[PDB]
Amino acid sequence: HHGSRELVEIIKGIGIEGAKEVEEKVDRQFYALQYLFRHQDPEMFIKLVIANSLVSYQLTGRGEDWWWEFARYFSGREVDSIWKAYGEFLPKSKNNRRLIEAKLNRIRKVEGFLSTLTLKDLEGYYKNMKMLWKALIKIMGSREDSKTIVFTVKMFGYASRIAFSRFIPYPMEIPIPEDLRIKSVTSKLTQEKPTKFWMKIGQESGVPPLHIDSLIWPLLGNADLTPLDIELRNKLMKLTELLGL
Amino acid sequence: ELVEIIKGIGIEGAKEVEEKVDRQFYALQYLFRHQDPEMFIKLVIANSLVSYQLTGRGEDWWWEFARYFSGREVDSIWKAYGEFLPKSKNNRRLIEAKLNRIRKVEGFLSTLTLKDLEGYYKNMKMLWKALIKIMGSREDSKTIVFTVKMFGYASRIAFSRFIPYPMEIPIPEDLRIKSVTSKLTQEKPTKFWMKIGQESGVPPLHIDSLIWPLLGNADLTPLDIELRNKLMKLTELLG
Repeated sequence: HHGSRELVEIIKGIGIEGAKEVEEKVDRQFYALQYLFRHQDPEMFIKLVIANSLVSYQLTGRGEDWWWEFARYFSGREVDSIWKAYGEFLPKSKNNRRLIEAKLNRIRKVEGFLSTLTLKDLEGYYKNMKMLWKALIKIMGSREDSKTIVFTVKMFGYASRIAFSRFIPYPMEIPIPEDLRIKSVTSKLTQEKPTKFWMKIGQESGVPPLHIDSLIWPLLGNADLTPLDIELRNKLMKLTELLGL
Repeated sequence: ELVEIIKGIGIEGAKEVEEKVDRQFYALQYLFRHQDPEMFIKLVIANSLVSYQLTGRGEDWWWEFARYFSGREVDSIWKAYGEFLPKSKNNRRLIEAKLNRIRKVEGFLSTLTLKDLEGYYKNMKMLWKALIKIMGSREDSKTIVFTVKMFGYASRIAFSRFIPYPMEIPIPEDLRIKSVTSKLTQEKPTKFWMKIGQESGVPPLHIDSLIWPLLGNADLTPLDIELRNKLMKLTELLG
């Protein structure tokens, strides 16, 4: 379990400020959320993003397509029960129609928690994201490093920065979302568990693993980096090389 | 046939293209979150008025603008551009003339409050005429009509309300649009597309939004299936 001086260095060179640029100018899920926010109540918008995140696994389509499908469905839609809306949404969806019973059960669980929260409580959770993290681990009964829990924090942070008009960095303590592709890329580097491997990279670089996640994913896909400054693009090309793609 | 497809997409389809796919709209949504509303709109007007004879792609230019003004205090827009353009990647050409144009519009903008801007959003033909007057341009100037178009974007974001562009404002007529139009007609794009608009009920500045994603092999995956299907038939017709 060797570390990586070169990954630390490039990620440090990019910085949280670089990850923020990628998140807001490249990440297509962010843009889907920007659209829904313009067509939804702010409080409901944030809660829907939490609920959606909790069922964004074993999809029947591309993740980006799924988040756009969510954004179109809830745009201009009055939601009373989040649980009842997903009951109608998922079975008729293109991109998420497997394991609907299990996923609806998950939304049922979180729905209680969310019913207790005001918009000010959510602004509170944005200002203190480890608290949300811990509260989601509680209500869902999942591991600290559960890919779906940490992804839900990440997406909550996207929604909040849109809704609350300010950027707050993710906590260093929240691990990277370890889905199959992140395991795959990481395994080319090490046999160490990705969440542990990338926590150390994050700690040493000063860039939280949830912001590191934002740097990696465009490089795994088909990203348009032209919104970014030449210096940032150059660093991302170096990162691409160091990851072996 | 072109009329029928465009009528089918409609202003509402144009709106979704603008708001989900258009890369300038994306850039402005970014800048809006990092500026105060009144300065945001004013910056967009001034920028548009110097968005000609670029030294890069238009979309790259709008991102470069967004990046430059993100979180930036602006005391004089004219002063800010005197710093910005000479060091720019994508607009390092005809800087003296462009700075002169910003000097001219800055005087007009300085008179305007956020409420005055919202009134120009409600009367976009008044803004068009106003900019032709202060800038000394043509009615079918690409740069002037595209300035009203981007002002519309900025205003939609800042005021959270949609008002369709006026039917009278012509399409921005550059070399790319002349290429497309010449496969369809010999008439001047500005005239042809005005007629296409009256007949389809879709103002020409909204029609502009339909063509460019198609020109540029844009990703239409954000859009509803039915709209994406209408756009693919448009792509065939236009070639």
